[PDB]
Amino acid sequence: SLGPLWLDVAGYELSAEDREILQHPTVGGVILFGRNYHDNQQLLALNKAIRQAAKRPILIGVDQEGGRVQRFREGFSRIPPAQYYARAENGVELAEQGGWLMAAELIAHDVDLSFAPVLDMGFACKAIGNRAFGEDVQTVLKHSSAFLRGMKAVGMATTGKHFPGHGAVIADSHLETPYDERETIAQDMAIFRAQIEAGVLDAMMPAHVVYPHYDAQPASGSSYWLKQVLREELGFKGIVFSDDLSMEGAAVMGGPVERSHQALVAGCDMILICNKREAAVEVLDNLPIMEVPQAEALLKKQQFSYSELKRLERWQQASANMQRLIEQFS
Repeated sequence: SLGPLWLDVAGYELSAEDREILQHPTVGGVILFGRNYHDNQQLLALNKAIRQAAKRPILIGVDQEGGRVQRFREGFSRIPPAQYYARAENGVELAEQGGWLMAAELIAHDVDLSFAPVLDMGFACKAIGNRAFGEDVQTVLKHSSAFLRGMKAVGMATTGKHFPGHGAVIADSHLETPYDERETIAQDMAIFRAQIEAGVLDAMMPAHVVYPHYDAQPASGSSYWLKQVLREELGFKGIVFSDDLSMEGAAVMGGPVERSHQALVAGCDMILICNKREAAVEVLDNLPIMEVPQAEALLKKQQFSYSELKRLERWQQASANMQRLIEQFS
């Protein structure tokens, strides 16, 4: 946890190469993907090996939102798209069950966190779509707050995304980066403001999106968005993640070291390099050695097995209810 860099590994088992890189002090976390997941026991063994190799505490994360974004499916409870909760008569009750269930099952497999929830507003952006909890401020706040309560209940740190709002993003040929040209994104940012003020977000992941009325840089590499707005105007005190620095579609920001430097200078606490071991190594070989002690707040607060979890009536009911919810609106 102590170093700023999150990286990833090639497959189902840790390689000798992986074990060495995990000991580099600049490393703070491992992000897992579908390619790292075969089955429950293999996942437990992988995470055990990551923790053994690291020696010191290290973060293990995954994108596990439900619906279209659920990396670990086989042998896990299926979690619905975030959109479904508000379509039910007891959406707030069910959203809390979804957040609790998703989180509990990750903790049972030795994962610290999921990069969730989505706080984006509306379904019109193809990349977001039914990953959003609703189409208006109240609906998003109501159901995302519930989902957050569920995650917190089992001791999982929360991550709001994609700040300052990905709900209305366009990614055609007008600009070289996905963009939102609205003169005001007040409604979208109001959601983030409300959740920051309620004190329920441990971390934030910014959008790799340009908001040209506001600033030239994608929010994820923007000193305006990540310092002036997120810290000074909104008062956020948690961890700021970068976007995946292995990609920058405009291709104007230089190599991985330059991109990493800009994310840190812009206001990111931790940086992510996915799918590109050679880029991660270049960053490791060149970045100053730094520590992110405040990131220890992201380590999970509970430990239990999947067997133990299943003895809870809470699990029995949540898992059954999530299946019924999926069947209801699919």
